Amino acid sequence: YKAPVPSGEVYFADSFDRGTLSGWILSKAKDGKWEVDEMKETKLPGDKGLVLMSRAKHHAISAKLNKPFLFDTKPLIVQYEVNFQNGIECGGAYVKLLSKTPELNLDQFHDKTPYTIMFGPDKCGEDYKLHFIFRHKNPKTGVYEEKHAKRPDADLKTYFTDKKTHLYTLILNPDNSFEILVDQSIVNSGNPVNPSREIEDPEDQKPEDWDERPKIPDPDAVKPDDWNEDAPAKIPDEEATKPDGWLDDEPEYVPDPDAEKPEDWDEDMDGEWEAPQIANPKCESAPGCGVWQRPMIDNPNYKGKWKPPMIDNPNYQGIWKPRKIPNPDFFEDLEPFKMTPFSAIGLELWSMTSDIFFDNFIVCGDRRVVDDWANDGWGL
Ligand SMILES: [Ca+2]
Repeated sequence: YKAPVPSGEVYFADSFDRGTLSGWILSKAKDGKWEVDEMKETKLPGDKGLVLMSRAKHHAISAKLNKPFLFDTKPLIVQYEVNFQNGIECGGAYVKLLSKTPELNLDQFHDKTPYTIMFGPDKCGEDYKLHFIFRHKNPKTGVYEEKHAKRPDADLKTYFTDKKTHLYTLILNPDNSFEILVDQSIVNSGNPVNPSREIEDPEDQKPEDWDERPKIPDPDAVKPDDWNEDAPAKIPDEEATKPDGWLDDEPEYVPDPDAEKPEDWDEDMDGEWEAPQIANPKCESAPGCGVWQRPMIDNPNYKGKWKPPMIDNPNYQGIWKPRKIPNPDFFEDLEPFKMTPFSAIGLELWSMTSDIFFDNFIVCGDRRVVDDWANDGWGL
């Protein structure tokens, strides 16, 4: 079967139902490429999606929205689906909402291209992350400070290994609060962080007389006389004896009969050749070779080193700290949701394995209009 058609407005939605990555722009900045076929071993004869396919760096692809999404009297809703068909070792398959600007040379989709929000799955080695970041404009320095969003309560792993297509929803209400419904289940929610507070005088110094040492050695207890601290942990076994067929003259190891410093070697500093030692064979059929070593047994009188007991330090003036002195770059927490608008949705992804499946890219402001395209697309 198949169907999924827009309900209300658009902002951006793409189902690749047409069948082509018609309408997407490979970067040119500076690799891997993309295609739009069915799912590997599908189960839906018709739903093909934009799919990564390499190991190089799909650092590319993006597309212009249908209309600049501004952050005012409508919340933001973005949602797509991915599915690491070959499971991800270490890579990312999150979306990037390219900010608005006069001429947005997409084709030049650089890496430090300004975006407004980043969002989606990423997991390297064994971290399993589902991001959501929204760069805030330092309303003073004017610096673009990317404010993250705490992890979710729920392990994610499964979503990256069950080689089965999952869905990601992102909703940011002007409230300045959110949640990250993934496969319908809101796995995360909320409402560094934009405004600040103070700072400490980096010109303050932990004085030397300031003791931050909880416990200390009881200056009373003293190393006992029997505690000979110079006694080794090992002393020879005078009970032992040197086997008889032992070869005192036969040299432990011998220089290998392949001793040839490659005519590619530069003693001048490729080091200073030395023929690897082999292993004098004469010894193979012998008790031992070269200088004998009377085996060591443990040592009865070994002790260690004076272990004076620890005791609280009557003067441990708690761990010292800089004397908090005012906030110059002190800014403010407006209605954050009023972040710079974006005009494109792109994907600069590192990755590792191929066959990553992307699809149903949809971006609307209404929740229903989005909840439908969902049960329409993914729901199928
Ligand atoms: Ca599709």
